[PDB]
Amino acid sequence: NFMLNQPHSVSESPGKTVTISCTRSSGNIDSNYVQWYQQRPGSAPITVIYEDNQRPSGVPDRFAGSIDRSSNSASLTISGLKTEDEADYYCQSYDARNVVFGGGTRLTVLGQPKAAPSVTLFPPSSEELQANKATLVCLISDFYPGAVTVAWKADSSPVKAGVETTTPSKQSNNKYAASSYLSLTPEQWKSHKSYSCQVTHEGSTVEKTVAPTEC
Amino acid sequence: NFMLNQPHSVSESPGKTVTISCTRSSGNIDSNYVQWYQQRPGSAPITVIYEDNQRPSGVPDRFAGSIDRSSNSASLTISGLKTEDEADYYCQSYDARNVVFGGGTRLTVLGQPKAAPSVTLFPPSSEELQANKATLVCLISDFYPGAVTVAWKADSSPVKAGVETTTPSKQSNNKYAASSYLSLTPEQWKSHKSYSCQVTHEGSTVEKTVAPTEC
Ligand SMILES: CCN(CC)c1ccc2c(C)cc(=O)oc2c1
Repeated sequence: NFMLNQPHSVSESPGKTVTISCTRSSGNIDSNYVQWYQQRPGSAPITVIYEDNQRPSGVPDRFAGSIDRSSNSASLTISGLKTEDEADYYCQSYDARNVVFGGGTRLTVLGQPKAAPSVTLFPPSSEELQANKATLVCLISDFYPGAVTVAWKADSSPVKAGVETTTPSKQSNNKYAASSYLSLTPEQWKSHKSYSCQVTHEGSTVEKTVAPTEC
Repeated sequence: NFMLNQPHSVSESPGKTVTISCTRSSGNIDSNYVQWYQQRPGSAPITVIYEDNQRPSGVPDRFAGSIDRSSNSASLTISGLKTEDEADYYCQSYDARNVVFGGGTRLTVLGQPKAAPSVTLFPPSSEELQANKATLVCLISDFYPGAVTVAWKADSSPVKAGVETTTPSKQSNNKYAASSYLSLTPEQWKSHKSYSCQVTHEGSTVEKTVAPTEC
């Protein structure tokens, strides 16, 4: 066997250049092709470089593979660093008797801008009420940093039972989303004037309110 | 070029045997070697099978690769399941320079009883409609294992554009929750007779449907 050795983590601001190295422990780096893979948390990996320095279509030209024979290493160079480049990066080569991966490098993009959540509150449907259940959901999307706290109200009073809120996950736009859901009986839903979801993010609060409908 | 289609998830209890398939869409499965990679969450991938059925040294013989020409598929069979086997598994092959990866399969080693998700589908809120948005939300709660796939339809046509699904989150009852949201325009929403959210979990595909109205 041989090993591919990568730094554990690198941290840089947007717009800068980052270099991630991949040093072969034994045998020459050039005796087999080196691939690079990018993996965002929550997603499968993608190929960003194959055959040392070839870029698949759709991969931005900011990504460049190279080989340095004197340091017995391969490098992935990302110029013009963007928020979307925050990921784990893995180099990969062959032992002939095996496919071998580097240990992975976490690339942190520092200084991502703050983004307030979009908050949308949905009442229980007819169909759900007809099945003798009542759930409210408060959708909280497109926010950064990825921490919120949620409070529910029945009329103006705090609800302290039947609340769950999901752990925030980064979505395809590189911001977080979550939902808070409140489980009620149909009778609870109908015996109040309204329910409200109040979302606090970075010290600012957003409130939405829904009421039982009338035809 | 061809696709390698894996099931999204499999599960079994410790000590049991599990099988993961990898079906090639076009061409002949045996025309090129198949690799299988194991990736535990937040870790580097490792090769468990190369060249259809060769096991690297250090990989237990619990792991076995096979090829079925009749179904044009490769399988990974894991016997004597252990809790450290819980990971995403990917098959991989090629035609010429085109390297093809499967989508990945989550293997859960059951840590608690299976639980079928509650699936609740919400049409757009009144407040967001009077703001040029129409979001649908499919709430998926109380499920174990914490692996689901979600698919949306407009009338009968598959819809991929505008879909985001959160990473399943372990809630206070020790079961998972997530939400899938489909971001439409109001005119998109009105231009169909219905939308459907299909949720696949542990061998079943459940479905909820919603239709526009005024009240
Ligand atoms: C980093 C290597 N691995 C196995 C974990 C993977 C897994 C899946 C893919 C897919 C789907 C496309 C790809 O280009 O590279 C991958 C690479």
